[PDB]
Formats: sequence, C-alpha cells, structure tokens
Amino acid sequence: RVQSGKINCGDDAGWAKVPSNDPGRDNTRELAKNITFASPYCRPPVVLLSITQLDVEQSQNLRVIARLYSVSPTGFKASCYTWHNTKVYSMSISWISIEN
Amino acid sequence: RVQSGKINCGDDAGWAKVPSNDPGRDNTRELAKNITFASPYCRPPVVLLSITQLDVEQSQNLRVIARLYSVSPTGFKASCYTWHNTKVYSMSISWISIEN
Amino acid sequence: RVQSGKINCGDDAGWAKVPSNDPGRDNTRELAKNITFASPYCRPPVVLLSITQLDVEQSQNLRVIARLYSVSPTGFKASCYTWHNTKVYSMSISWISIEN
Amino acid sequence: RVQSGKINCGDDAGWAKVPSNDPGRDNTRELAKNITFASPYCRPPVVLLSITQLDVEQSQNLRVIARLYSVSPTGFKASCYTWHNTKVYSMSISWISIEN
Amino acid sequence: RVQSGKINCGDDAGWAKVPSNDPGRDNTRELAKNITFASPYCRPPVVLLSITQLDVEQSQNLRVIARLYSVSPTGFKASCYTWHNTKVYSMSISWISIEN
Amino acid sequence: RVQSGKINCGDDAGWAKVPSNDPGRDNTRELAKNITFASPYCRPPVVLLSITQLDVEQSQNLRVIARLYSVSPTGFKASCYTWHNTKVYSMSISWISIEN
Repeated sequence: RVQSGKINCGDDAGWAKVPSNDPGRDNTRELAKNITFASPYCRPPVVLLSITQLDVEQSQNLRVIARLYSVSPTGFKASCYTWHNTKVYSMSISWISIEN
Repeated sequence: RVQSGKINCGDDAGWAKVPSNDPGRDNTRELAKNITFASPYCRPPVVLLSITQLDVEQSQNLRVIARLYSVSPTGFKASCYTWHNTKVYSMSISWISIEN
Repeated sequence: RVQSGKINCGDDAGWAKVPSNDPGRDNTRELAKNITFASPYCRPPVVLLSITQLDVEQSQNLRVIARLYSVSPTGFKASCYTWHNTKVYSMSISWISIEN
Repeated sequence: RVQSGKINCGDDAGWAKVPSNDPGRDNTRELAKNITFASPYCRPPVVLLSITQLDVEQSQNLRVIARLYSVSPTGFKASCYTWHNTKVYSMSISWISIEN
Repeated sequence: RVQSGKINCGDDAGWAKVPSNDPGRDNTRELAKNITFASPYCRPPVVLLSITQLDVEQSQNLRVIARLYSVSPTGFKASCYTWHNTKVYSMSISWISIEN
Repeated sequence: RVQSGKINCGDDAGWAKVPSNDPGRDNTRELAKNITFASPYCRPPVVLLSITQLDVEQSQNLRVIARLYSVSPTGFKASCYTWHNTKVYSMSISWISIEN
C-alpha cells in the first residue's frame, strides 16, 4: 500500500520561529505539518521526502532541510526548515509512504 | 513492480518557453518529458520525483520545480521547470514508479 | 521489503578530491559512502536518492549531485558530489531501497 | 491482490454429461463453472483449487477431480468432475487467486 | 505476509457432537479449532483450507467438510466436520493466510 | 512471487514401498517428488498442497496423505502417501509457492 502527496510550504514570512535543536543553527524557522494518511497503516510505513520546489534569495546562503520528525501508522510529521538569514519564497516537499 | 530512471534536462538554453500557469511566474520555461515505462502498469503507479542534480547561476535567485503533470498506466509526464531570470546549467530528476 | 536511511555528508572541507569523470567538471569532490542494508536482498533493490539537506555558499554557483554509483543485493554506493568552486557547508541524502 | 471463493457443485444428478478427454474415462460428468473475479486482474493470477467438501457413495469407487481449465485476467473456468459409476451427493471446491 | 499450518483432527471418537446447521445433515460432528496467527494481521487475511490427510471407513459413505467459520485479523475458526454414520479415523487440514 | 504446479502420482503399483515413520501405519507407500522451482527463491516460500484428483478402491478404507517434507529456497519435497491395504488408481496434488 503506497500513498503520496506534496506539502507546499510557501513564503517563509508565514513560517514559525522555533527553538533550535542544533547548536550550530540560529534563527531556525519551520513550516511543520502533521499529515495523516487517507488509509491508516498497521505499522509505520517508510516515508521518503523529496524537495520538488524551491525559490530562494540569492544574496544569502541556501539553507534548507526537508525534515521528517516521526512516522506513525496513521500519519507523519515533516517540515520545511531553514535558519540564519536564508530567505525562501517557496518550498515544496513531495512524499511517499510505503507499507513495510 | 517498481521501476526507476533519471531525466537529465541539461542547460536551460535548450529548454522550451511555455505559457505560465501561475499568476506569480513570468518567463516560465520547461524541459518536459513524456516518459513511458518499460513494463506497462494495470493502474497508474505512484510516481515520486527527486532532483538529484543541480547547477544554477548564483547572481540570480534559485527557482526550480520538479514537476509531475500526469501518471497513466503506461507512462508519465514530468518536467524541469524554471521561471523569471533564473539560469540553470543543468538539472536532473530521478524517479520511481510503484504499483499501488 | 523496504529499507531507508540518510547519509549526512557535512562540510566539503572533509570531502575527498577525486578525478573527474565528466570532461566538463574540474575540481570534482565527493563524500562517497558504501552503504550496506541491514537485511540483504535477493536481487538489487531499486534505490532512490533525495537531497534533504543543503547549506551552500551564495557567492558561487550551486553545483551538486546526489550520485548513485551501484546497487548490489547487499548494499549500494552513493555520494555527495560537487565541483569547480562550489562551497557546501552541509548536504544530506535520504534514500529508500525497495525489493523489485 | 488476493481473492477467494467456493464453488458448491451439489448432487451429480444435476451435473452435465460431457465427452471424455482421457482415453481411460467413460461416463465423464462435470459441474463446470465460469467464475469471474470481482476485481479484474492485469495478468492471469495464479489460482489454486481445494476440495473442501465431499459426500460420495461408498458402494462404488471414489473418483473425483477438481479441475482447473483456464485462468484469464478476468476469471477462470473450473469444474467438479467425476466418471464411470461414481456417485457424488455433494462436492465443493474452494479457491484463491493471487496476482503474480 | 503469508502464514501457514496444519490442523490434525484425528479420530472422530474424540470429536464433538454439535447441532446441525443444515436441514439435510443429522449426527453432525466436528473437531473445531480456534487458531491464532503468530503475527496478527491488520485486516482479515484470506484463508484457504486444504484437506491433506484422510482415513475413512469404507463400509459407509465418505462425508467430510473442511469448514472455515470466520477469519479475523488475529486468527480464524475452522473445523473437521462430518455427519450421519461416516467414520473418520483421521483428517488433517492445511491452511494458508495471506495479507489482502 | 507466486509459482504453482501439479504432481500427478498415478497408480500406486508404480509407487515406492517405504519404511513407516508412524507406529500406527504398516505397508506405507509413496510417490515422492523433489520439485524445483523455475525461479529460485531467496528464502523458503510458503508451500500449500491440495489433493485435486483421486481414484480409490472402494472395498478398502480411503487412506491418503498429501505430504510436504521440506521447502528450500530452490524447491521442495512432497509425496502422495498411502498405507495398509488402500488401493489408489490415481492421485494428483496441486501446489502453490509464495514468497514470504
């Protein structure tokens, strides 16, 4: 049983300021999403993330992460994540879930 | 039944100028490909796209999309897509298809 | 049988200088990894690579490849790959393996 | 995709007299059924037959076959088959179909 | 996920006398078993029954059923079933369960 | 990966006399077959046996077993098995193998 989708995170002005969990990153910011599968799984599927859209300001470093936090049998938590003075205008993440 | 491949789009000088389908994007340009599976499927598989190569001009914003248009049981349509004054020297997209 | 993981390549100062295999690329450099599956396969699975982290210097072109070299039934070889005067501070590649 | 069912053939008085296709069998008789799957397949599934009910006259030899004739992607043909002076009061055949 | 096993029912002297659920059968008798899968399923698997052993008295009619009552995600109920004056000395039923 | 077939054992006059492995059975006799899969497996598949043909002498008890001895990744050993003064004129066993 394979499912898929796409999280459109958009402009980072609408992204949440979050506390950093890496000593090396300041001004960490994420558009986190708690996605639920249309068809629940028995056990956590394997989930893969793919950044399939990007629009980043050139005067500053490209700093992005497609972050997978957790996968349960019913859904997962993932985020568009940036830090320091990176400016993203848009970012989208495609994903697949596969029954393991 | 899982299949995979890689679309190498190359330099955007050889990419097609296309009409925009987003009010926010001008000078939209794509190297679209109509890929056919070696082994046809019964029903549309799930297809995932992954940008696995990039070479972009730094003096301008990074603007890219790995665009999936449609998936049929026999193939799919996907593209390297850019817009405005982004300059890409190369871009490749890896993909997988999975019987659902 | 689906397996997955993430190769964190880190700062390119710790990356290997390698001989180029493309006439168009000089100063080619890679953090290659020879990954072994926890559960060996019968036949080569299909493996997909996804760049899920990037931190690149803005004063120079973005040049990256998530390179898949080979897939055996027991593992695969993949690398973070860059060239010319691109500077990457970090890069991570997520992957999945699927019994075909 | 796995499907299953059960063909109840009943008393052989309601069974068809058919021409023999084995030089060694006379008075051959079958309750043939042309079963269609609820969900069509892409390719012929593998089908297994299992006799799960029997009620046979003891004064004569037990002669039975659970006969699989053909499997298409949409269905299959199978039969309760007997010959000579065997008397069956009932016979049922369970089956499974599996996407190969 | 495929599981399998074998229910050995043995001599019908140790079988339970049960009330008939078919107007046409008297003296109905079964060795019922409530089998639990080693690995629980998400949803009811498909279960197939196969009589793989038989030892029946010849002076009376062969009357047997390999009866599947119910399949849950955790197990199933099945029985060796006989009726009237059939005498079975042994009967075994093999089974498979398949994730659907 | 599902495979299937049918072992036709024929008349028990051509069957081997074997030493009994059950204290309760004398004159044990089997047409054993060592079947190899067309496509080898990684691990032992699950194999199911189904008697799909029978022709037994009525003046003596019906005594039959569809015996599965062992399953390896490359094949399996199974037999038509009878004992005491049972007379079988023919017996066929259908089987399936399923990657577990």
